[PDB]
This record gives sequence, C-alpha cells and structure tokens, in this order.
Amino acid sequence: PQITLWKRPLVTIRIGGQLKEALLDTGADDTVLEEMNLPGKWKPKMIGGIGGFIKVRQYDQIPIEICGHKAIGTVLVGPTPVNIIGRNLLTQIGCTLNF
Amino acid sequence: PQITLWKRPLVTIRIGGQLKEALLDTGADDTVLEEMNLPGKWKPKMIGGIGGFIKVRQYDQIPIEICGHKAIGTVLVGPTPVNIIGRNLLTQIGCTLNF
Ligand SMILES: CCC(CC)CN(C[C@@H](O)[C@H](Cc1ccccc1)NC(=O)O[C@H]1CO[C@H]2OCC[C@H]21)S(=O)(=O)c1ccc2c(c1)OCO2
Repeated sequence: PQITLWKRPLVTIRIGGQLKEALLDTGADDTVLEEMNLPGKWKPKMIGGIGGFIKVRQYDQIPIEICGHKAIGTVLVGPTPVNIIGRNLLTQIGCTLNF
Repeated sequence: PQITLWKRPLVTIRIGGQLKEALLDTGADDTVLEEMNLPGKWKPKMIGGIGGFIKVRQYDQIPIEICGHKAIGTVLVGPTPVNIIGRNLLTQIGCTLNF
C-alpha cells in the first residue's frame, strides 16, 4: 500500500500465531513489542529511546506477517509505550519513504 | 525522492537559521529538535517514548525546510538525542510510506 501520515501508520501484524496492532516506525532501528510470550531462546538486551534506556528480551529469527507481507527477524520484547515495527523489518517488507 | 531504510532516514533541515540533520520519523506524532535557543513564545510539554518522558518547549508556527521542501508548524525543543521530524511536518512535505 501507500500510507499517508495524517494518522498514525498502524497496521495489523501476526506473530507467534496472534494478531496485534503495531506502528510502522521509521525512526526505530529495531522492532519492539509490548510484553508478550514468544517461544524459544532469548537474550537480555538494553535499548535507548527518547526518555532513557529499557531492558528488553531479544528473540532472533522470528517470523512476523506485517500488513500481509512476510518478515523473519529480530524482535525485542519489553516496556515500549506501543508496539513498533522498526527498520530491521521495514526493509524486509520493502518499505520506503517517498515524497 | 525515495528513501530506503537500510540506514537511518536522516536528512538536512533548516530551522531558526541553523542547518541540522534530522530523522524522517513516521513513529513521531510531533517534531522534536535538540536544544536550541529559539526566539518567541512557547508552552511546556512532556512527551513520552522508550525510557519515559522528557520535558520540551513547544513553539508554534515555526518555518522549517526539510530536504528542500518548505514546512511550517509546531516544533518541540528539548533534550532529545536526535532531531526528529514527525508526522505534523511529514504530511506537509508530501511524505508517504510505500510497500
Ligand atoms: C510512541 C512511539 C515512539 C516510541 C517507540 C515515539 N518516538 C519516535 C521513535 O521513532 C523514536 C525516535 C528516536 C530515535 C533515536 C533516539 C531517540 C528517539 N525511536 C525509538 O524509540 O526507537 C527505538 C527502537 O529502535 C531503536 O533505534 C532508535 C532508538 C530505539 S519518540 O522519539 O519517543 C517520540 C517522538 C515524537 C513524539 C513523541 C515521541 O510523543 C509525541 O511526539
């Protein structure tokens, strides 16, 4: 699709078998989801945002369907204010900015 | 132009007589610039992200040129680690997400 920006670019995603809403976030290097269970191994990690640093769980090579497009990549889980799809997966689905 | 997301979508902006590098950020409702002593009236605000909130100064109807395109609107000034162009100005320069 082409998505304009007068509203938040929210889309439905499918991960670990479950549907969620997430924000397409070009300012995010990484994809960060709110607290949830995912299967398999994870690593403790820390990431920083506008307000400071948080602790997250890093899950690698996780399949995620984003607005109908498949990605498989790193998903961080932790206390983000909202679910965000970052550039690591935006690149996978062929997302670009255009003006 | 079309901007891929392999790297941070940083572009040159001009504001208050200074040139800066800023993220084209679809995850940002508002535009948030690193501390700078702009003239004029302002109002206090708090904005939240990963890590928590920061205190910013809200300035209205500030002209800003983004990658050669003119815009004018609200800019928040405060201790952000990166200059952030949010949707309030992305819409004004005709920016969309495409995949
Ligand atoms: C609520 C949705 C986002 C937070 C999730 C909002 N952020 C914009 C993001 O794009 C920031 C923009 C940002 C970018 C770098 C540093 C600080 C902020 N990115 C961000 O936090 O990314 C993190 C995930 O990947 C990592 O790579 C970048 C930092 C990490 S924000 O910077 O906190 C932000 C910006 C404008 C706003 C706002 C909050 O509230 C109202 O207006």
